[PDB]
Amino acid sequence: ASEALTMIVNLLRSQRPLQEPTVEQMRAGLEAMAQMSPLPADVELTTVDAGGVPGAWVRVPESDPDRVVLYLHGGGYVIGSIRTHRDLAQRIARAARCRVLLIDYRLAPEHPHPAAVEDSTRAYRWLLETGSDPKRMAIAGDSAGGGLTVATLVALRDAGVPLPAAAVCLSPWVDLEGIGESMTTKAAVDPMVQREPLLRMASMYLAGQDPRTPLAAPLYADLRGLPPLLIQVGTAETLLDDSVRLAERARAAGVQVTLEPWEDMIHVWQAFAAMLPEGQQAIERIGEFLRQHWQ
Repeated sequence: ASEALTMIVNLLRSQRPLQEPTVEQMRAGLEAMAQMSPLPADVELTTVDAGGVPGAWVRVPESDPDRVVLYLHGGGYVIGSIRTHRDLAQRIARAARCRVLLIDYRLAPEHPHPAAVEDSTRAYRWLLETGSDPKRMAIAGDSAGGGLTVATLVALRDAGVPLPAAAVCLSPWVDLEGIGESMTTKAAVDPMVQREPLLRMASMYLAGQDPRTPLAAPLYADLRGLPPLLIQVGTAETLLDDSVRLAERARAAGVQVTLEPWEDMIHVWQAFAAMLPEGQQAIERIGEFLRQHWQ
């Protein structure tokens, strides 16, 4: 990997964003980190009420206005915001030449599961109601947002809602128990995600519900009929086996899956695309994948 990876690893080993002592310190910590990657002047941000869920349209000069990614941010279902993920949203908008709807879905512990999935499905139905066409849509998300992407597709399918052209999962979190082999074997090389913080956030999200609740932990969901899925994951991730197990389950359910393991990459390395070449390379791949499925 690029020497830039060492700089990102050094930042994450010091900032330890998922290890802050309170939820508000975790939220403020991630907002502080996001303020480092500042928004290009050509990004247009429009706040919107997306059918009862706060959102922001993210548009760049070459955004095809009829193509839309519903973007579901990461942060363990507990942290993250429009502010933390607007840079990743504009980079995807730029690579996919589309608009991105970034939603402020309800967060735990204040709003436990299934609030996040109610909000993501509501935003998708709102896009249809306001004239977006599924054949020009996609759902994408990182980490918890990658799990929420799969859960959103399952919930939409089960409600007879037409599914989008494709979906994208960046280092998805789909096993809320952390029982993947990589949760042990990659613990030493993962500078961001470990089992204890994972379980802390799963507890807040589940509020005593079965950790194998299918819309909370889509490793246990029925994935039949989902649209083509790109899963990007780093091999230096405790969550590597979340992506491997999701790919296995989705392919067993007849889903078109592209599993892309990026050698030595860390959790949601795409977020560091300003400084990390593999981050921008991976976002270009997201854009290529989406444009291919919108052809």
